[PDB]
Amino acid sequence: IPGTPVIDWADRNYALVEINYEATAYENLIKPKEQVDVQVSWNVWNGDIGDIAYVLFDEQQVWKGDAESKRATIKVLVSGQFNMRVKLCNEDGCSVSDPVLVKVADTDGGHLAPLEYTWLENNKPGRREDKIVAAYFVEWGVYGRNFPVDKVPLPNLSHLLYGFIPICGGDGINDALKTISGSFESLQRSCKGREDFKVAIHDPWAAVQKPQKSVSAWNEPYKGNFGQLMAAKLANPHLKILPSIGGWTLSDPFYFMHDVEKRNVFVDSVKEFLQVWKFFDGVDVDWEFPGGKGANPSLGDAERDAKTYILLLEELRAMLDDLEAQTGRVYELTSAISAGYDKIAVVNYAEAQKSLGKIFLMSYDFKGAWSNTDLGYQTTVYAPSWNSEELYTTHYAVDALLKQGVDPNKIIVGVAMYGRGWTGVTNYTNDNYFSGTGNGPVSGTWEDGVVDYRQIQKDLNNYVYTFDSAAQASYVFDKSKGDLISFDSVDSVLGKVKYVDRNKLGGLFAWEIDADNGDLLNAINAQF
Ligand SMILES: CC(=S)N[C@H]1[C@H](O[C@@H]2[C@H](O)[C@H]3N[C@@H](C)S[C@H]3O[C@@H]2CO)O[C@H](CO)[C@@H](O)[C@@H]1O
Ligand SMILES: CC(=O)N[C@@H]1[C@@H](O)[C@H](O)[C@@H](CO)O[C@H]1O
Ligand SMILES: CC(=O)N[C@@H]1[C@@H](O)[C@H](O)[C@@H](CO)O[C@H]1O
Ligand SMILES: CC(=O)N[C@@H]1[C@@H](O)[C@H](O)[C@@H](CO)O[C@H]1O
Ligand SMILES: [Cl-]
Repeated sequence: IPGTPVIDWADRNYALVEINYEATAYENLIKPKEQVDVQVSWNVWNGDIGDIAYVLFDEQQVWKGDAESKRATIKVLVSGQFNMRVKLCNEDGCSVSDPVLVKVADTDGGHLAPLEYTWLENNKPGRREDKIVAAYFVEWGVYGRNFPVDKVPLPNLSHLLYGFIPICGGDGINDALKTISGSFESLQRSCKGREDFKVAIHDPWAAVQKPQKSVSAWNEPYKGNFGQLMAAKLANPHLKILPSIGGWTLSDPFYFMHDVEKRNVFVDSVKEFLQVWKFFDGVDVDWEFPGGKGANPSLGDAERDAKTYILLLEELRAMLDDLEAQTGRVYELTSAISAGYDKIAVVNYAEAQKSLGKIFLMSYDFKGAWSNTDLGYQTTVYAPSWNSEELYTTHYAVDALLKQGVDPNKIIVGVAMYGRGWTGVTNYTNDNYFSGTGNGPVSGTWEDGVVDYRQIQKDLNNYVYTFDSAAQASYVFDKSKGDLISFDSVDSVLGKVKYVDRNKLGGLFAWEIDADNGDLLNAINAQF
């Protein structure tokens, strides 16, 4: 037999998409690869080098050539781990080297181990399987909120909506980000060298760079939120993850997509974003809002956005159909819309529903601390008891879609895992505190005027709970400091379940998943 081969030592951790953990811009953050080249070299002891040389990736041939070269380069196209051996053969016999393990990494998670969700707080099995149970995961939730992916109750979720995927752009294209200090500049340095109207990542640190659970290794190819979501889909194979493009602050570049086809600069970037990051399962368009009303009041055009919103979905659906035939997968195209009738009337969803698979009806933020005069329910199914035709309700918004011809199976009702409130509510009659006028926003968890549902339960004995069984809404009041907060309790959410049940609505989605302590998500998945 030929000499025993000894594979020389080298790093055999390969990645089909390299990640530069020192970069800030998106174009220098990632390095997608056509292929990866597994290199192997060896030396020969105990005899000659043999006549022919083989390389084995499971005791099955993957390479052959000259044994004099003592080197082999193997093209690998798919991720995975395998043992590589060098097998020198000749007329006598064959010698087999000691195996080494090679790792080929890719965003499909083939190199990762399942990241199972350990049940925290009050979350308990199981999941509502015949209805859509979605939730929004915030990208910035790993900082002060301290809520990484390993805390997300994925076993009780059918969709995990990652918000938000930004659109590159400077002055005039993302002025809404200037409302938040440092948020606009973070997008500029993330789009360095990348020019406008292309998708990117707002913060590459928390997304793919920040060390987290099950992705804390020093040579970890993918960390952050993206790395955990790869391993999470293995522990939760039912789970489907969608990238949310836009949001409240990142919706400004949508208004400009009436032009030539910066849409293509958008869509073609979306098509590469989904094959670079394979753990996503479609696209979610969160244009807020078609026809103005957004974070930037300067933008808006009634029947320009109404057609642009249609053309955007038609071309995205056609682009996803190409991915479906090229990858063999199914890709979804969803969109979150406002629950305001004055805003639903702008877009004709009878035409949009043939490109959208589901519609996330944002049935919240009806009332807020932005107006001390217009006090009311932030989220509710029906009209309040003290005002029996508020048109900003979940019921009126659902019927508004139905009148247009929207299928009820495609309608997803929004659950608010938080609460907006006012402080120092004064000048009111009776014991109804919504007829009065507040004096400023209530003290909030992370932002004043908004309180997470979890903190509401902690401070529950500082308020007086009240459920409006006519409107299917809840609120709390504290006469000491005049704190009146409207939110979604277990009662109101359970009322939303039956409104979804045999009005034949698709399901429920919530914002945001980190603010729940297990009560709200369990009520969504209640089997009746
Ligand atoms: C108090 C909070 S959480 N405000 C964040 C805000 O608005 C979100 C969200 O962007 C908007 N899009 C749908 C998915 S839900 C709908 O309402 C939510 C809260 O009202 O979004 C911006 C970023 O766009 C955050 O900076 C705010 O903290
Ligand atoms: C970046 C890295 O992890 N490099 C190598 C790895 O390829 C190898 O599998 C391991 C043990 O052989 O030793 C590491 O130093
Ligand atoms: C990307 C991921 O994590 N898992 C996908 C899965 O969603 C898909 O159904 C399947 C079909 O090819 O391919 C896997 O790689
Ligand atoms: C400064 C501020 O809080 N603005 C809020 C925003 O947070 C919220 O997402 C949106 C809902 O439509 O309503 C705006 O008025
Ligand atoms: Cl390579």
